[PDB]
Amino acid sequence: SIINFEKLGCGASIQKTPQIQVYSRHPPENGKPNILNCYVTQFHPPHIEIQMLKNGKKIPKVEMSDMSFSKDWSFYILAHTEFTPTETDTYACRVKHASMAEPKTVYWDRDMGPHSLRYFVTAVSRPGLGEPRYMEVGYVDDTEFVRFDSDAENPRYEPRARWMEQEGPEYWERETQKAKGNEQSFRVDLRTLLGCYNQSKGGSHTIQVISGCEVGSDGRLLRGYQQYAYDGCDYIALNEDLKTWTAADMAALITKHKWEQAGEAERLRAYLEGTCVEALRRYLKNGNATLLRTDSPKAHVTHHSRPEDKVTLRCWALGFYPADITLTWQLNGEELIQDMELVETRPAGDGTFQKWASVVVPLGKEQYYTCHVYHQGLPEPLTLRWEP
Repeated sequence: SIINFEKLGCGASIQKTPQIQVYSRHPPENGKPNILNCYVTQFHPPHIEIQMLKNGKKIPKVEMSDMSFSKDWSFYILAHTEFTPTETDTYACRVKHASMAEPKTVYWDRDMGPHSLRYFVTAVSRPGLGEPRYMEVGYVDDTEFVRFDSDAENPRYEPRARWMEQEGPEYWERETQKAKGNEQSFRVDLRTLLGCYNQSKGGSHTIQVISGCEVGSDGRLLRGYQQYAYDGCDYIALNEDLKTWTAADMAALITKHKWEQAGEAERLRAYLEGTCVEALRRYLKNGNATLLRTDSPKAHVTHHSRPEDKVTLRCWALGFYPADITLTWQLNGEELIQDMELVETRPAGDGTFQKWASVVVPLGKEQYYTCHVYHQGLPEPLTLRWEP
């Protein structure tokens, strides 16, 4: 259960460039259906235009995941489309974003315990296009389990996990009405932050919040979060003592003063130690059948013939959950950490993740190199080599 926010009340009177990966869900085999993914990350502002292209032409039915953001405030989103790869068809992803002067086109290259309850809140103004878009997204660990999205005629909280369907109507009604009240606070804060930052009246701006708690197996609060950002930059945050505020900016000092006088840190500490812990306990219980499950990576090495007497070995980890993983290459028992190439871990689109790490090695020396895969789901680390 998310907190009821208090207005920031800053008083009366920033671009990040997207990173893009294009890759298939399953290893491509010509003639057999697959999914092509376009994973776009690390961008701010959240407005973005993603097209997928086949032989230079816009692909019609392209699915878009809901947009999320990470702890560094940057947004991410997965686009995908059904496709059957052929030997000669070219695919690409084209991304248009205010950080870039021209659209970016990225071509598909066949060589491709404690628990936490956190709410990720986004409010984005859209002047001349409608009311601000407001979203509340709840996660137990990294599992999204509830979502409120204002961009609907009769918006309301919806379960994003089957185990939340147990909750009765009184729960959904309470959460929905609280979200609609929260939406109003952020609408007002968006208006007043314009003046506090001496900004023009016609641009889109964003408020982001991370709010929640991390709780140990003994049921004691390990960490509480109440962090705000404006236009992708830190604004104010509750300190680990749950008593004082860090204001990252001159504008936020006005909020800090008001919240001190109003005792907002004590209201937060009570929510965190009370409602937040109790809700997490409740959600962990109903989600017990699925929330603790892990999927171990399946790994294999591919071989790619490079210029002259060098080859690339690529160590793949597929189908794993959660996303945290480590891949290393070894020669003679030493880790080649500085000569590897890696990709950022990326969703397959079915709930599991992919990653690979490659090293360039002398032709004929491939058997001297070992890839190592470290994941919490494995009994012990995987060790593998290239096999013709």
